Amino acid sequence: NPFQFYLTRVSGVKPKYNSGALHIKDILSPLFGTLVSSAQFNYCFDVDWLVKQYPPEFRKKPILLVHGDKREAKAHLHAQAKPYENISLCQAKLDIAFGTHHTKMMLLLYEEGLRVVIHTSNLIHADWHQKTQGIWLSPLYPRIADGTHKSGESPTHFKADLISYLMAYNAPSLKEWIDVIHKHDLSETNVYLIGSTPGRFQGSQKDNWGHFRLKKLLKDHASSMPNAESWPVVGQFSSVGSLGADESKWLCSEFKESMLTLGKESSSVPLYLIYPSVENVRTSLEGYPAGGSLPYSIQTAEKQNWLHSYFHKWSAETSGRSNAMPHIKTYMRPSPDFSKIAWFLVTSANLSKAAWGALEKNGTQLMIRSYELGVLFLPSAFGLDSFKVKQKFFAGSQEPMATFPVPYDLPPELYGSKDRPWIWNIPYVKAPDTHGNMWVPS
Ligand SMILES: O=C(O)c1c[nH]c2c(NCCS(=O)(=O)F)cccc2c1=O
Repeated sequence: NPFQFYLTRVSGVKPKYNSGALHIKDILSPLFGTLVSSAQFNYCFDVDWLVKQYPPEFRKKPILLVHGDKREAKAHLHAQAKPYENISLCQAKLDIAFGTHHTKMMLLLYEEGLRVVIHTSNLIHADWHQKTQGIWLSPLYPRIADGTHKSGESPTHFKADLISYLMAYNAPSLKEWIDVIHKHDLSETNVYLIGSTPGRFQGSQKDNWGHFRLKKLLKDHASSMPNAESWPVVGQFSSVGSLGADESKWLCSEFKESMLTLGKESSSVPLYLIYPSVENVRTSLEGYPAGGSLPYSIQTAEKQNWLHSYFHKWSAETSGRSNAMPHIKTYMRPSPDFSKIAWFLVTSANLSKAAWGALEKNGTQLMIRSYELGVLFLPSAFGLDSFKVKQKFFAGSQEPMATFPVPYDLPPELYGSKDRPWIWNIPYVKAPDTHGNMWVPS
């Protein structure tokens, strides 16, 4: 299949729904390459667990952990890694308040070449156990021969763009990986990189990151169609930031405006936001503990009740994952009848100004707090004008190269009048979950 978009394996669903899913043990398998060295970019790490996911024969190969922890949290991570002499750490600089290192990425250097994995899971058991998570697997990139001068660049500029993303860390351990990437041929890559890095971006640098990066790509490499105002926008996420006192402050002004962009010419566009309801969480495979990874706080939520009228339930019969709570984040542009999509993005970025960027300085500066990373699937990069939506995620479509595996159900279903968004720091004691328990936080 052209897209190489996968979900993680879910313990408890029928094998039909894990056939073609990937566990981390599969990604690190010798079948994928003979590992020489790896970098694991992430947010949360269980290092004992992580090393056990590598094949025994690869467990002493160098590992770089790229994280954002400071102070006591950083000390804890170093203490976790100290028993393993092959593990190095890179603390990503976070010089803007309330920023985090959320990017989930593996760089896998093999004897045979290089692989890049951009995904949505933390490196802890629970993130790969019963959650809906997304993975993009790069091709096996071969090495460029000694003395050969070629770019190794793709039509999507992915090689230079990934190097640019790494350069933003200004980190010596990552300069080594930049030099590795320089030595490999990434020309087969058919996705566009969409990253966020912390900073204040003006002028040309405005278009490098966050939602302005998405806007630039959609302007340059998608085409607008008639009735485009009728093509909805869908955002699907596991956490929500403080978006302001009403939709005009950020959500429908700059954010929706970037996501509505198509082509270079110049709103009624429906906006569907997908986020688990309390009932979604309660009846999930994990029960209420799934809400431990859906960190929407009551303090934030009570300031923006206007937002919840956009909320749609999690439903994923197409991939057998309605009870596997989402930690994947996705954004896409379906047709009015949801049979086609103009593009699809899988990313670590939740629905937050910190992740996507917020305009400052009279619209001249995009301020981003966090590191985020995703990949964008555009029909033009596959020789197509649109993608047909795959009807069943794990089935055999009549044209796999034209048919994109959307992992949850369309059309999204609006919350009912009795539904509420999952808010993780208030109690739920009216009905027990699938393990017989209530939710009593703090
Ligand atoms: O990007 C990610 O993978 C994630 C980032 N942060 C998370 C938090 N954040 C701390 C509470 S917070 O109120 O300070 F946001 C709690 C639970 C899960 C995640 C998570 O899964």
